[PDB]
This record gives sequence, structure tokens and C-alpha cells, in this order.
Amino acid sequence: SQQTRVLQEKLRKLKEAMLCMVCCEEEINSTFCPCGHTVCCESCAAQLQSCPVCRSRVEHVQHVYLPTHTSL
Amino acid sequence: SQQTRVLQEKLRKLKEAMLCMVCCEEEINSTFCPCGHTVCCESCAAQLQSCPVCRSRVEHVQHVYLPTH
Ligand SMILES: C[C@@H](O)C(=O)/N=C\c1ccccn1
Ligand SMILES: [Zn+2]
Ligand SMILES: [Zn+2]
Ligand SMILES: [Zn+2]
Ligand SMILES: [Zn+2]
Repeated sequence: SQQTRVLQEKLRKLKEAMLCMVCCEEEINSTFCPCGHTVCCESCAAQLQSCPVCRSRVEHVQHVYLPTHTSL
Repeated sequence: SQQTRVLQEKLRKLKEAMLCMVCCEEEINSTFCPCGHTVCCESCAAQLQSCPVCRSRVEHVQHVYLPTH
């Protein structure tokens, strides 16, 4: 039905929100400290000197283990 | 259809996985440092000495801003 298409869109947007905002290919699993923005995979986070959301300097990157994480 | 029911179930399980493991009522927004387990809301994380997942000592709690919030 049309409702199947609406639910597919909600699921797609929720899954896209869990993907790295820089590469769009890997799951988010890293936090920029101290600002706390959690928007990148570990490979993109290692290459950024400032946060891509708020431009605060990245003092260090904290790996995060989230219950939503998935793998092959 | 049955497909609508399958998608509703996937959405519900994904949303439940974003809720605090201690109170089950608020969204997860805090990380235990240095282990990195991100399983609690701020109020539940504030009072724990050890991580509820791995038992590592909690040196501090980092607030996290997630795009799914
Ligand atoms: C565009 C995206 O794939 C990407 O940026 N990849 C690596 C990188 C390089 C510089 C900064 C952050 N990430
Ligand atoms: Zn990335
Ligand atoms: Zn930031
Ligand atoms: Zn809680
Ligand atoms: Zn832990």
C-alpha cells in the first residue's frame, strides 16, 4: 500500500542518520571531544582537526559502542 | 499488507535500541569514558561508578549529540 512506501522512507531516513556525515558509507562510531558531536566513522574522525558541525577544535576522538551498531 | 507490519517491527526495534538501558524511558545521550559504552541517558549515567556493560571504572561521562536525537 502507500503506507508501505511511507514506512520504507522513515526506515531509510533513520538508517541514513546513523551513517557518517562525511563519507556517507560507514556507521557513526566516534565522538569529537570536548564538543560531543557524534557524526563520523573512525576513519573520517581521525582526519578532522575541527568539528564538521560546530568548528570547535578536536582535542581527541572517543570511540562509542552503541546498541544500534550492526555488522556483516 | 504483511510487508507494512514487517517494516513497523523494524522501526520499533531500532527506536527501542536508542533508549537508556537502565530507565528504558529516555534517549541515550551519554558515554562512559574511557570504555566508550554509550547506553544511558544523562540522569542514569551520572550516578554509576562502573560501566553497567563491561564493569570498567567510569573516569567521566561525555555528553553526546547524535543526529538520531
Ligand atoms: C568525502 C569523504 O569520503 C572524505 O572526506 N573522506 C576522507 C576525509 C578526508 C578529509 C577529511 C575527512 N575525511
Ligand atoms: Zn566516514
Ligand atoms: Zn562539534
Ligand atoms: Zn535512564
Ligand atoms: Zn563499558
